Amino acid sequence: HMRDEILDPSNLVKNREILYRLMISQLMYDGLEKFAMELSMLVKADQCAPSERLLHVMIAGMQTLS
Amino acid sequence: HMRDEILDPSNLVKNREILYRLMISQLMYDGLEKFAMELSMLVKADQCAPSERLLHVMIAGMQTLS
Ligand code: NA
Ligand code: NA
Ligand code: NA
Ligand code: NA
Ligand code: NA
Ligand code: NA
Ligand code: NA
Ligand code: NA
Repeated sequence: HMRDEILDPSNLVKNREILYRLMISQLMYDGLEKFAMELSMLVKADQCAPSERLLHVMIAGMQTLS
Repeated sequence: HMRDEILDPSNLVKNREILYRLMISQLMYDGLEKFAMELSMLVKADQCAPSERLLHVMIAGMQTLS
């Protein structure tokens, strides 16, 4: 489950896989199904559920980096 | 410039606009130009430059939220 995912900041390959799943989940949540499915097929992503987790992660991340 | 953007966590509409620009920039950086341009046209996004800022924001955000 995406909710239980614990990051290793040094595994850039795994982190890019996680980012694309978060992007597919965000697109699904916002109703852009065809776009989300086309992206999933191109990057061979694992199954994603609709979620706006990426929006909340972005808000926390930008604050931490500022 | 995306590099100078300062967040208001309470402006969810502006934050979703920022997220989609970060997503378009990430897709461009990773070489997925057609996908990035189709997304930009659907959401009427402001001009984006290729950048992997979203990946670094995600890594910081997930750590802060954990
Ligand atoms: Na990781
Ligand atoms: Na690892
Ligand atoms: Na949203
Ligand atoms: Na998400
Ligand atoms: Na803002
Ligand atoms: Na504001
Ligand atoms: Na990247
Ligand atoms: Na980006």
